[PDB]
Amino acid sequence: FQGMIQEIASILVQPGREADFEAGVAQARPLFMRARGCHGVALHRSIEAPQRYTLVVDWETVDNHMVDFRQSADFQEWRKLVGECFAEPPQVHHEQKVL
Amino acid sequence: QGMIQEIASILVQPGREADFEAGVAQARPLFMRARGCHGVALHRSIEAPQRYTLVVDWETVDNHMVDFRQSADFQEWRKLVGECFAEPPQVHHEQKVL
Repeated sequence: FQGMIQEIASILVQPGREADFEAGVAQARPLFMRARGCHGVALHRSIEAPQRYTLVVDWETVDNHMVDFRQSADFQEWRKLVGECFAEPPQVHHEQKVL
Repeated sequence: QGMIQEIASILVQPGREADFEAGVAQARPLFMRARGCHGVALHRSIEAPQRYTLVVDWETVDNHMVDFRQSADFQEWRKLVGECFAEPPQVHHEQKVL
């Protein structure tokens, strides 16, 4: 359907880097808000696996994320802010709300 | 201490997607009446159209994993959507940080 999509990024943080990561996302959040077609950024943490987090980003289109955001210098700044926290590259997919 | 989300990753069998979506809409009362439950949303993957994420809001994890799981309505839920599944759903719980 025609409307918003959500990028879902499943992140695994290196043991002990969780506070650093949260701090980094908090600081990096404005990079996303000012990205073309971005209407929101939220960070969730797993209860069962506390090193695992989910970034949920609201995009108008998937290309606003995968083309526009990914080719911008703000992506390079996001990776400078939180990249060292990652245990491996996040698993990223996109969703649409059905109900 | 506050609201938690159940996150259920579901893989639907080929062609059963509209049936599953139907059964989720039909199951909305079962959730609404479950103890500690404050909402249900359904998301579908763009890359993998047989994959859905069910996001359910609970006061506590036990509301879901003890109270809801051990109730007749869990069984009613499974009767409504269970034959659409390709394998057993992967379930975890999250809390909002930012």
